Amino acid sequence: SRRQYQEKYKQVEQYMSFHKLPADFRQKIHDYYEHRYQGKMFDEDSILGELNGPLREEIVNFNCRKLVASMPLFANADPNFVTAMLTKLKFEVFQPGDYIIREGTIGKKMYFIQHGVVSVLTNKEMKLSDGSYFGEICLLTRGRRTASVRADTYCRLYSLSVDNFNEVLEEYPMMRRAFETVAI
Amino acid sequence: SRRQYQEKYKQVEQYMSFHKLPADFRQKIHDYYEHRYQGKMFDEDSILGELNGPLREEIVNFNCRKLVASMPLFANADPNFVTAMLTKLKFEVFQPGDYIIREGTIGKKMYFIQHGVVSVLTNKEMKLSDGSYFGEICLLTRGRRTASVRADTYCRLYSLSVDNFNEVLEEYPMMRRAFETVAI
Amino acid sequence: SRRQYQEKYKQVEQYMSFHKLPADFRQKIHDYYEHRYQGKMFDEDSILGELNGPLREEIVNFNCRKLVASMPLFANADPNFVTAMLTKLKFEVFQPGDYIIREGTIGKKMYFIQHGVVSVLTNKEMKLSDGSYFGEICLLTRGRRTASVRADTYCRLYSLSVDNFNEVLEEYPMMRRAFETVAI
Amino acid sequence: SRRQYQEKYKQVEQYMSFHKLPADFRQKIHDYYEHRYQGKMFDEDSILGELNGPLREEIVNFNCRKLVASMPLFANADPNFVTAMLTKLKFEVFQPGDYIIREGTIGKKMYFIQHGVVSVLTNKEMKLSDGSYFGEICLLTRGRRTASVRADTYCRLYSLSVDNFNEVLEEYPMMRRAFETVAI
Ligand SMILES: [Br-]
Ligand SMILES: [Br-]
Ligand SMILES: [Br-]
Ligand SMILES: [Br-]
Ligand SMILES: [Br-]
Ligand SMILES: [Br-]
Ligand SMILES: [Br-]
Ligand SMILES: [Br-]
Ligand SMILES: [Br-]
Ligand SMILES: [Br-]
Ligand SMILES: [Br-]
Ligand SMILES: [Br-]
Ligand SMILES: [Br-]
Ligand SMILES: [Br-]
Ligand SMILES: [Br-]
Ligand SMILES: [Br-]
Ligand SMILES: [Br-]
Ligand SMILES: [Br-]
Ligand SMILES: [Br-]
Ligand SMILES: [Br-]
Repeated sequence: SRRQYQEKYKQVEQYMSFHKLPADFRQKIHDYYEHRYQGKMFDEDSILGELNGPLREEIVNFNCRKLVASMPLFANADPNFVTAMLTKLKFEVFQPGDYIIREGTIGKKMYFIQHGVVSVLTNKEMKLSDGSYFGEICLLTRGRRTASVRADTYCRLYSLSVDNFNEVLEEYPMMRRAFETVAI
Repeated sequence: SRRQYQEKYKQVEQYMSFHKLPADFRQKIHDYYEHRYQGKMFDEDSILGELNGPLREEIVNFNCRKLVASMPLFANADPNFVTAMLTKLKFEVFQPGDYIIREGTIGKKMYFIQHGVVSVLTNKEMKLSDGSYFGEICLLTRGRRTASVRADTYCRLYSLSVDNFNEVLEEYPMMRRAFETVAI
Repeated sequence: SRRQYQEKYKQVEQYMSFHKLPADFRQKIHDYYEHRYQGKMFDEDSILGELNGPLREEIVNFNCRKLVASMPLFANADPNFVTAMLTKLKFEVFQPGDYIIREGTIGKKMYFIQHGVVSVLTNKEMKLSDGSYFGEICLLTRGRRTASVRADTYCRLYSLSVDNFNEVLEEYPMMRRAFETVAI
Repeated sequence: SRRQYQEKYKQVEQYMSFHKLPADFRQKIHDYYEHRYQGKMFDEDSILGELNGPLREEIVNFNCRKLVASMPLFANADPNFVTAMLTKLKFEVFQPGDYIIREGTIGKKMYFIQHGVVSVLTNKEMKLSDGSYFGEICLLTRGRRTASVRADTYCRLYSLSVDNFNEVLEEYPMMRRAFETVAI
């Protein structure tokens, strides 16, 4: 459990040292691991692959209980739509200053905010926090990123690929409007 | 052998504890592992990948000897059709109350019952047990699940994906009628 | 090295015991491992992935030196055609009585004989040994297996998938005739 | 760290011995490992998979700082184009005499020179060193390799697949001209 973490990070330390990365850079990497993994590390994909559909769906719904509550997207949504969304989400942690999205680039994923603050820059800046999502526009229109999104504070986010976005909207077509009104 | 199981489950215990899952939930997970793996755990895909075609086909035919005997589907079927089916099946264990299939959703797999009882709900309920299969309709018509299937008792089932379903019917086209009459 | 083998086979022994396979069956599996791996076991794909193109190509050409010499297919062929073929081949070992190919089934691979004897049955039987290949017909015509091929003796064979077969013929189009005359 | 290397190479030694490779060949393999891995070995793909987008992009930009400086390709290029290119590059080491590219074959990748000298042979020979790239022609025209490229000295190169080449040019279409003028 905690042994896996310390061993994995030692390898990371050796990697950074082998490539002679700068001190401050190694400190940034260190902080990332602590914030992201919290001293413990699991082969989740492996543990979840041992379970069945129902169990996996129960675990995701529980782990994301807080996130689902903050999101109006699931305001009064179909519980199965919620599950279809959650099971396809990928947990990611961002650091202050990080460029989550860069304007003019091809977008292949959107983000759901669990906890943290991001600045949307296209024009003047704008703030988005817990509950809200961003990066859905290019997913609907297939165009380029309509803005850059720099991380303001430590951000605990859940991303969704364009493929998974579309696969979920293939099963719940009318839930597409929710994303459209936010972007329209 | 048994060491792999206990080690894998300890990681599972740590995972559940790390995510502060409720007690009763951890008990449900515990029961699943015992029913599904039975105290022993093997990297089957790995062991089978070391063998050859014939050996793998012999093992599947033997391991599923009981299942093949209960199924009328293989009533008087071509032994090679049986093998083509077995090699593509995925063993799964379900718990009482579990939703194996949910009505109105996109279906991507069907199920063959080795041992257990399921309730088919669309209308009044219906029971299906050893030997029978379910979830084939959307696989033939490509529509939505025509009913929900909640697990009544511990169910030891073998699933078949739509792709594998079609791949097998590409090699044994006339065996498609068997599935159709059950659903017609 | 040899430790990896003994450990891997112990897991295999536990697997067979867990599934209560018959004695004679466990003996057949045992003989397979000894003939196929010869007491030593390597993560080849892993070792080869650490090397570069040239090294990997040198190793395959050396390991298959004997096989290339027995094959008229490479009679006076382009050395690069030989390499293109070798790098895509998969080493397989078959036991006496084994059905390598079954008539009327969809074929997805052909075989090159390094050492051993096979019986081609469609009509009366026919024998093929070192140097010769079989199962190319359905690969050229895309039809069904034109015959069954039961292993007569321990067979050390190298298989080639239909995809790899075609990919190699895309780069060496005229080498297709060699396969055609054998099947014509 | 260094333990992983020595253990991995011992397996390599056993592999070479198991296949009775010649002495000089085993010496060539030995030299490759030392030049390529430098006594240390990391599961990079694994370490990088634990990080996030930004961190991974920072690491690649730093590790390839020297390579980016030697390349005119990035003369005054968009920093994001540089990143898009770097993240898709695969580090490879070649030995003196090695055939990196063979004339008349289907090309599926191009190469960027970090350090070393190659001979381009189609006609008389030609030398290319640090900063320059080669093998882009067939990537633009989809034809066959217009020349062979034998490694003159130890070459530390970064390859780019045709798919990744095109994916990067889909996001930075006008950067295609840079490759064209070099090949025109
Ligand atoms: Br946005
Ligand atoms: Br966007
Ligand atoms: Br913060
Ligand atoms: Br955080
Ligand atoms: Br809907
Ligand atoms: Br049904
Ligand atoms: Br259905
Ligand atoms: Br029960
Ligand atoms: Br059970
Ligand atoms: Br049929
Ligand atoms: Br034949
Ligand atoms: Br054939
Ligand atoms: Br024999
Ligand atoms: Br043998
Ligand atoms: Br040719
Ligand atoms: Br060139
Ligand atoms: Br070229
Ligand atoms: Br040199
Ligand atoms: Br070097
Ligand atoms: Br551009």
